[PDB]
Amino acid sequence: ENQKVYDITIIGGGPTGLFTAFYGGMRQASVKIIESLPQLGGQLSALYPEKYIYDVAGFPKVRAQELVDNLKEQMKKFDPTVCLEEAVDTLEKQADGIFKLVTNKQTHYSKSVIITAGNGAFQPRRLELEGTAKYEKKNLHYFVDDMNKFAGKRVVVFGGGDSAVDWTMMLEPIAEKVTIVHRRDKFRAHEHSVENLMNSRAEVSTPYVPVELIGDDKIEQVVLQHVKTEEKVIIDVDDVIVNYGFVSSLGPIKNWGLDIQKNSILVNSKMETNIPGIYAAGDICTYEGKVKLIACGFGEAPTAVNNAKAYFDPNAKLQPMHSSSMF
Amino acid sequence: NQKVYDITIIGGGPTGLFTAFYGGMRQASVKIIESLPQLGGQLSALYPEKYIYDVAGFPKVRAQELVDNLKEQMKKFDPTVCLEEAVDTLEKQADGIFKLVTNKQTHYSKSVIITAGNGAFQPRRLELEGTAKYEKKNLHYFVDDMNKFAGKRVVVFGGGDSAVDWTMMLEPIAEKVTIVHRRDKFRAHEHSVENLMNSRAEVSTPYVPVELIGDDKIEQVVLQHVKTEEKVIIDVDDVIVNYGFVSSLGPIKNWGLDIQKNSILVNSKMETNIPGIYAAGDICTYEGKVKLIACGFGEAPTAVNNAKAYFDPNAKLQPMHSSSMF
Ligand SMILES: Cc1cc2nc3c(=O)[nH]c(=O)nc-3n(C[C@H](O)[C@H](O)[C@H](O)COP(=O)(O)OP(=O)(O)OC[C@H]3O[C@@H](n4cnc5c(N)ncnc54)[C@H](O)[C@@H]3O)c2cc1C
Ligand SMILES: Cc1cc2nc3c(=O)[nH]c(=O)nc-3n(C[C@H](O)[C@H](O)[C@H](O)COP(=O)(O)OP(=O)(O)OC[C@H]3O[C@@H](n4cnc5c(N)ncnc54)[C@H](O)[C@@H]3O)c2cc1C
Ligand code: NA
Ligand code: NA
Repeated sequence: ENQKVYDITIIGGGPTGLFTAFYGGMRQASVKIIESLPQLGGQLSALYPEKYIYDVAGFPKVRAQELVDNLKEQMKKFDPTVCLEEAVDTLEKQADGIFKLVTNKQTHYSKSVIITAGNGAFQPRRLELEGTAKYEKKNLHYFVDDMNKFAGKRVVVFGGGDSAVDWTMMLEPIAEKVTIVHRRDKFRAHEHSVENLMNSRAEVSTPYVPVELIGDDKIEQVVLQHVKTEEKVIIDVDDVIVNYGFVSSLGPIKNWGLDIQKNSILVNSKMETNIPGIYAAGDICTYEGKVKLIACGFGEAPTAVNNAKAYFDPNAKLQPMHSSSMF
Repeated sequence: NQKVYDITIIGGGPTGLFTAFYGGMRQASVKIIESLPQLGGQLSALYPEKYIYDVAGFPKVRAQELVDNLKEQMKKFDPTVCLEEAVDTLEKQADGIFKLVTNKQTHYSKSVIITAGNGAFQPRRLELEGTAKYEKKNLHYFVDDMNKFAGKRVVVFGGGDSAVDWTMMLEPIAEKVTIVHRRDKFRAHEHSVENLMNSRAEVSTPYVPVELIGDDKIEQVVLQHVKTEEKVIIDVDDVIVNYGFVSSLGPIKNWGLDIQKNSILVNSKMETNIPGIYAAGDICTYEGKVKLIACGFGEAPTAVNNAKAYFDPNAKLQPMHSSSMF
């Protein structure tokens, strides 16, 4: 890329966007996936990677994350450009019909856009304390990418979920001290992971809620409050890590000039929105009879690709070659 | 039965199989009616050995193995499967129930989802003027149990992989088996042809059958060399044709449906022009429609859920997550 006009840009790397990316390869289009999170997989990877799915055609029983791995494998053949940690904010048609898409990182350009944004861009749930916002460019963390930057550091983890415990286990042998804070004594996690949390050098502050962060520019202390007694505890830290889960909402998608009803983008049977060049597929799209199912999003995706391919490549046919004759 | 089913499915291809599974997920009584004595549609009939690359979640899957997965997925709710039946008439009766007549029996249904592809599959027929009268006897297009040919004299017509395969299966079973093809080069796997030559199988090449002889059962077969036009005659107990499969819409065009270029026109609820009748898969069309197995997989639950809302108005269009049905 740089300055490069792609053919098909996909907003959303959930399962629908992954299969959209694959089928863009089947039609020889230059393909981009733009995804809000630093991982692909949408609801499947973020909100339930361990559940079994029973209604994808041809899988009597498949685990959610292994379906996403299958999908990433299937597309690996045409190597689409994946742009993680980017949330599309503005989307406009410029004077010559090309789309300009602006994220928090950069500008992208595209001949057609297939929005597969599901229930909207995923963000980690924000910490609800009025001071916090100023710390995000410093030592308040919602992701634990490069874990070794916490070697010999004092670190606190807010959250009582399965994901929160696991990040604690990962940090206890890395950090000088690690502490986990949750408002009830029962953690919402696996018995073996709680047992391993209990039996380690990680301090477990329950039933408390954080009530204050102290620091001029970097966080330096955290104030906790017992939920029953109202007594307080103070902790010195080098880094604070929030893990309250994920949230999603349409957000800026409602400012792109699209026809939207009950948080769904309206499409016709070509997966076309009201703006020539823009398509939608998967949980975010709707039409008469639409059913929010993964098998249905997998059918909408090649319809959108094949119709978009006919929109930007006037010398191409709507029907693709049999895949059994291409490899 | 006399039983009026909720969902009767015409066609046991990949689309119909998944349609049937999803009818179980919505707790409708479900029947599949299929022409062949096997499920799998185009996948099982026409290319059961090729690899498919563009079904979601399978980077590379063998066509017959995808069909086996689908049948596995379907056994969970045990739909009533009716093989070797081709639906010939389809009528809405006075009370709104659908009557379907096959070559075997009559069926009734509240709703019908046509997943018929390019039409009913039949074996490509032997093109000779007598023939048809022998089909109730010893002219064979299907072989359930190969051991019914033990110690019999058998001739096999065909030059394809399946013809060679049925011949190799008969070689230790039959007193004598002969295979007939109009060219010397068989259109079959080079290695399997080698086994044929090095076996007790007689290879009558390059010949064409030109006459079947017999009062009621076939008793002899007359062959003709393709270059010299000399003739050979062979005594037989059974004749087995293996020329492949053929398909056409046939009676589907006599059901009052809106049809365009061999496709049933549907809207986005998979509805045809007749309330109570739906279509999904290769046989249905609409603006932007693409003939792909994944698209048939997405059209299938659309048709089920919209049909569930049609025949059970006190039930919801959207079902909860699949993780709570197991
Ligand atoms: C607990 C649970 C169980 C479920 N079980 C089943 C089941 O058994 N069967 C079934 O069929 N369905 C099931 N579903 C629903 C299924 O997950 C959805 O049908 C499917 O995940 C939607 O896929 P998608 O790609 O359309 O959307 P998503 O999975 O939501 O992916 C959209 C992606 O786009 C990203 N994104 C959005 N906006 C932007 C933006 N502006 N810029 C960049 N990225 C953006 C999001 O962060 C996300 O990663 C379940 C859902 C849940 C929550
Ligand atoms: C060689 C070849 C390779 C292909 N490769 C691919 C590929 O890689 N990817 C892809 O997506 N698609 C591929 N396709 C297309 C794919 O096979 C079709 O999309 C798919 O088979 C459609 O499934 P279906 O169940 O809708 O129809 P079908 O598979 O045609 O099944 C319809 C069934 O209905 C039965 N039937 C019809 N009429 C009646 C009746 N009146 N009564 C009773 N039974 C009836 C038939 O006997 C048949 O079993 C290929 C097709 C061919 C021929
Ligand atoms: Na401990
Ligand atoms: Na079918």
